[PDB]
Amino acid sequence: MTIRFADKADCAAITEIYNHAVLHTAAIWNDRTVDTDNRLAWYEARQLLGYPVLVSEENGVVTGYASFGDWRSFDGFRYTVEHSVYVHPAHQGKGLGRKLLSRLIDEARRCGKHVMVAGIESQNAASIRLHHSLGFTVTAQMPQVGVKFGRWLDLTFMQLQLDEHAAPDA
Amino acid sequence: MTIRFADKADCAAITEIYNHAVLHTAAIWNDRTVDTDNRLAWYEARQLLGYPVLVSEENGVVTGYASFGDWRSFDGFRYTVEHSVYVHPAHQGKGLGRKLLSRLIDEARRCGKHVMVAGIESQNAASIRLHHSLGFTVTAQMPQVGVKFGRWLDLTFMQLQLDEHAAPDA
Repeated sequence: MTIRFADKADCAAITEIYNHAVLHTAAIWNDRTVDTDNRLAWYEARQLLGYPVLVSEENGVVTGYASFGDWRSFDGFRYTVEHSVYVHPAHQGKGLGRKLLSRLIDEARRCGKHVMVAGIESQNAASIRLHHSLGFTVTAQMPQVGVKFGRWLDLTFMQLQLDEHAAPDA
Repeated sequence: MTIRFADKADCAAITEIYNHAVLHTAAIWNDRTVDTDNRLAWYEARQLLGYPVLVSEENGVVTGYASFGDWRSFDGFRYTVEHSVYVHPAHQGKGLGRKLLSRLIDEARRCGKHVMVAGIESQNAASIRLHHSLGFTVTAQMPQVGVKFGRWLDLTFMQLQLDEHAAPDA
């Protein structure tokens, strides 16, 4: 297994993993599938922001991917990012999520980001454990803020502070 | 005092109040001022979404304004809105914030929204009290996620569930 930066050529595999998350999981709270061109667009936008898109690979097959984006739109949140880590359903129970997330955190420090936030369905105990093991702490428990598959969903935020330096000048 | 829906003609007054919040408060975590055309643009966009823009008025003067927008971008959050209520600095200690917020909540029910979220600087005890008095509860305490005026800022989320009905079908 290796983890590397994604290329344009990885976007078809990313699309499959994204669409799986969308249709068959509560790991992303979006409802419709996209095409490869859409994930290329998304990929380019991330590149434009200087944000990382990582893939895990095994025997030349993309087994997972990870990225982060801005957590919120306003200026004041510009050092807080929110991650997305998705593992292909043929490839979990192999610790790829944690390895992807660890690498992502490193990239977040290179971008000077101050906090990484994870948005986790509150009932996902496995994800909560994985995040605790990387030093994340639970800072939100928000009932019924989401909706999917005919039910209201509860959201947990967890976060990890990435440095103890001062904020930028006024 | 009255509260009414805003018009295009209220956008210059809204702009003043917005810019005050931006420059002189930690009530909004944005850093630069905008012009009236920008708030007209923002106003129209809200109208396009069917979302309310309210103003408080006294003797023909706009003393405050309130609106809500989508809390997060993803489909699954489409019944969760986040409010913004700003009172003109010549007009607080008059209970306008709470009155604006109460009216806003009513408008949120008319839009079928299921949860309203407030994002509050954690040290703003007065805002926390005002929200508790309308049935909001604290569901997030997130240190150093924001930045303004040379310091890291802590964010509190509070929320109010607006109905106890079922979610939309799958």
